[PDB]
Amino acid sequence: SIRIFPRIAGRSYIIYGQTSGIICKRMEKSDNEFVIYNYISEHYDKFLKKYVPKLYGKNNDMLLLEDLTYNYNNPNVMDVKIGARKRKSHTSGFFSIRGYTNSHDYKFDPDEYLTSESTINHIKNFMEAGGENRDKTKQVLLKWIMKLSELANDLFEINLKFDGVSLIFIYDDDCSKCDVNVVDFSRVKLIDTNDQMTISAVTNLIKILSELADNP
Ligand SMILES: Nc1ncnc2c1ncn2[C@@H]1O[C@H](COP(=O)(O)OP(=O)(O)OP(=O)(O)O)[C@@H](O)[C@H]1O
Repeated sequence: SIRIFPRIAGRSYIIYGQTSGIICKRMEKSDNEFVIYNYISEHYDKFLKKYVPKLYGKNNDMLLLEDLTYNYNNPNVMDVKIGARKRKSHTSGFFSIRGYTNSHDYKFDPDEYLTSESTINHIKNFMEAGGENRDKTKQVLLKWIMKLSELANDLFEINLKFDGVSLIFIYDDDCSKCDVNVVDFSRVKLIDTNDQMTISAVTNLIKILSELADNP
């Protein structure tokens, strides 16, 4: 039993752990992701505890990570790239939606450059599986805004360049719970200042979600 993990985006080999609640991500190019998890653990442990899946350990080239979808009956997942891309500019200006649950139904294309209006529409598309209870969808948005606000505030004090990192947004079909966490440290770098570009990605998301939560 190798059970392939249903990824939203990326090209790394990710499988289910042999045990419950764990996924195994192969470090394809270097062990930098492991070096960065260990650096954050030693220098910014509060950031790791609040915003990042637990790293349970390492097996050869495999990271044993907390499965962020594990406690969900019917998870809907959106992957938003908020760190700098390797060569390309962001598809939505400050960030790039990499994919989401049911995106094929909406003709989402991760290579398409989007206007603000199309960006907002794809986020609304992601929220449609959450259903007709406007009040429950508002609560999911507000809980994301609560955590992302705190993240953006905390990023001012972190001397890392979060190149390539993604936000994984999750809500259950019934909107009974949600979360957002930072994943993919494989290109993160030590620097002597905060990462303003990544902070701008997060504040732009906060603005967009806040408009959605307030829309009548
Ligand atoms: N801890 C996690 N819990 C749940 N899903 C995760 C987790 N980490 C990754 N994912 C899933 O895997 C996808 C891609 O993961 P990630 O971005 O870490 O790897 P990647 O882009 O394939 O890797 P890399 O470019 O570093 O080789 C996400 O879109 C998401 O669906």
